[PDB]
Amino acid sequence: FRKMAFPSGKVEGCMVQVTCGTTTLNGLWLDDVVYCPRAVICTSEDMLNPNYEDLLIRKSNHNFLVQAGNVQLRVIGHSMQNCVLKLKVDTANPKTPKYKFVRIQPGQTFSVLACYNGSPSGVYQCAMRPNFTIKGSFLNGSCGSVGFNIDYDCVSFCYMHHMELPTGVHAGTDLEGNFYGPFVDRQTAQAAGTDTTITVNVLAWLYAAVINGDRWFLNRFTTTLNDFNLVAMKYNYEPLTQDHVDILGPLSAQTGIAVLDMCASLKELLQNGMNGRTILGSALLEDEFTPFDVVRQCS
Amino acid sequence: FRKMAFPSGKVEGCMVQVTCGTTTLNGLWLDDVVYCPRAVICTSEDMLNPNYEDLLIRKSNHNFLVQAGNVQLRVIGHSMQNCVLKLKVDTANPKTPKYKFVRIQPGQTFSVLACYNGSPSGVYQCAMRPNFTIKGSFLNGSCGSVGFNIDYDCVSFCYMHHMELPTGVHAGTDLEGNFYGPFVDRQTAQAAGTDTTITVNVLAWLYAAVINGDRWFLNRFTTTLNDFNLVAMKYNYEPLTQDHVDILGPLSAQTGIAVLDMCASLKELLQNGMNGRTILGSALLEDEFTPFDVVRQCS
Repeated sequence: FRKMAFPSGKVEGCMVQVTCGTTTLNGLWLDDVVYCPRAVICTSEDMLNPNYEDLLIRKSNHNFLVQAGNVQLRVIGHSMQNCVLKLKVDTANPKTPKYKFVRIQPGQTFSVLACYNGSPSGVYQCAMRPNFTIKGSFLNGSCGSVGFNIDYDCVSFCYMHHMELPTGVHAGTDLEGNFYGPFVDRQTAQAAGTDTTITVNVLAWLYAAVINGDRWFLNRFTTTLNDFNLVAMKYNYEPLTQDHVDILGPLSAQTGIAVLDMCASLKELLQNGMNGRTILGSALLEDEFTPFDVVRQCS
Repeated sequence: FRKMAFPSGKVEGCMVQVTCGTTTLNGLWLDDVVYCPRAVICTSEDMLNPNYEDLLIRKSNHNFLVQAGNVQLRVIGHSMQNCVLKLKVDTANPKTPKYKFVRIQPGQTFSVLACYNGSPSGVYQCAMRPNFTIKGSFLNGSCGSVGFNIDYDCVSFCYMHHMELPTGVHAGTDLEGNFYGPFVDRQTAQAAGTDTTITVNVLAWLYAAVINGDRWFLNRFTTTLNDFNLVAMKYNYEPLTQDHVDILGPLSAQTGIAVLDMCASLKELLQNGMNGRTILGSALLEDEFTPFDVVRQCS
């Protein structure tokens, strides 16, 4: 039961360094476009109350230094899309993989290739919390690192790191520059909402327990989806959506245990204790394995 | 504070598929040699009691099918070094990185690139247990996957996966073909020695907890090295050497907490337990981060 990241090679060849003035961060080089956080055009003084439209007007193509390692790529156009800058460069990246941009839902997991100054440093797996933050490990110069999933031959880019919040959590955007959650890219007072437990992922973990023969928690009861959702909220668990019920389908089929029967088992675990017993060796429930993460064990 | 794996791109470009008869597994292609576990020449019947010298003399070059994606490599020659087969091929790998073969010690960590049929599937960080096994995620066909660290420009290969033990833990060799631990590449029931907890790594992880604002376990007391070691061995923890104390120095310096002071906190956790409290979100004492791993992620 390890947290497995996707192999990073396809993303490593797309990482570059973007500098404006003295501010350097990471960018993503796909075909002849470099994507990076628009905060790169800010001085430390600008960040307090930036006017990005104004700041960008006073920038030319020749104010941007884009580097692949030590090699400069000339910028031949620039535009702003929401909170990301798009820099058109003179060279199409020969390492561009098949890719697509995806906006994920809270609870989904992805790998993050943590980079400093365009140089890949490490890969880890994380989940998007329901309060749209990530409990992760990339402060200090990691702005612009991206999160991704690999869907056969295709890299789905889903996250671009922008900043750290006061409580140590990280916030960012999708690759269209739209923030996940109610945050803005300025050094102002910002707080995330209260974190909740990702119910669909706890269910995926209970199915994984059953698949491996750990099944003491199954009970003889069932529940309705509405009954379960109203009880879940009293324990700071996320309510289930119809999409969550659908993505648990393969695990329900594999084990023969209906989704709502498993909800009834979890509900009893929430009201009573776990009676000192473990599940998959753990006294705590895990909520950062998705249904798809779990099926990466049967295959 | 997550488990961070090394970027896998330099190793992904070296993975190939190797087939002999009906047996297919993963190989590592560096320069003009493919390294893979010698068990690839065995049938199901051979693995009961393989005489590897005899089996190899009975094979010819064309009995070996090597595939790098869709390109088939021609085998020129073949030789055995301990438990690894070295297949010479007529083409060098142009994506060969700067590399070294190293034998690691228990307690040290590395990244594993899990592959199936020569295709990279996931990357994760693990530790070599004191009993020379690794607790990992290896399904059928994962044989021949490698473990590695990266030192700037250099990939240090330290592990090649060979077999799963009846308890689910994994066993393998270095890249010279010598097993880690008292295991043999034969299909017979094999147990490992008793495992122990890697004390210096637990201490590193407690420093990480402190760095990250998790301090409930600290106390004002101190202990001596020998008095700590007496308690450690009682609880199946590795004893602490003076070398271990030196390696923890940078963490001691950054937190203002002397090593023997932290040892006194660990001793209390060993004796009283954690009593339903968590550290860095975990209910168990984590021992698969080295002091270097913690320093790398906390500076």
